[PDB]
Amino acid sequence: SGIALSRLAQERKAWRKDHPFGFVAVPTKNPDGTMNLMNWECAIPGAAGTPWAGGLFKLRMLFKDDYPSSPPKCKFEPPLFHPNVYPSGTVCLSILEEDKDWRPAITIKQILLGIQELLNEPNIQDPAQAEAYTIYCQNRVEYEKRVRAQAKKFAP
Ligand SMILES: CCOC(=O)CCc1ccc(-c2ccccc2O)c(O)c1
Repeated sequence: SGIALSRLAQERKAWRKDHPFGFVAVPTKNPDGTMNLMNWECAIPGAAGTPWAGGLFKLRMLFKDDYPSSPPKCKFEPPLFHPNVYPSGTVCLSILEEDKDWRPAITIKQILLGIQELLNEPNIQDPAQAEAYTIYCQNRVEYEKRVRAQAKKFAP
């Protein structure tokens, strides 16, 4: 898709000039070794001073041929403990749904900062996984304990 590929080249240029420290976003390769702009491997650092601190959380960003009409699918690989991340790893966030708050102008940097913000501030209104949501509601201390253990597990 020429439209998607043109926009994704624009995103790649912008990202290299200006990206938040400690974040990673890199296109993958096709089986012939050429660049695949439709599939990016990314990493989000936990914010300092939070239970997420010290972790580097890997996620894949998958673009459909009609991007930027549609948002990319964002999937933590491996899946994470968080009330708004599905057991599959897929992130549940309003800016990542075409019918909700997605706008074609939204950039990869804005998506990744949006997901980082979500990590430290769950949305109790759209629970995506039972366990993390239930613990968040029932025992915030236990929740943060689980988050810190996870951050340690994913230290780079
Ligand atoms: C992407 C090149 O590797 C680095 O920049 C180190 C940080 C990193 C960033 C992303 C990934 C990753 C993310 C999603 C899916 C598979 C991966 O390997 C990973 O394994 C490692």
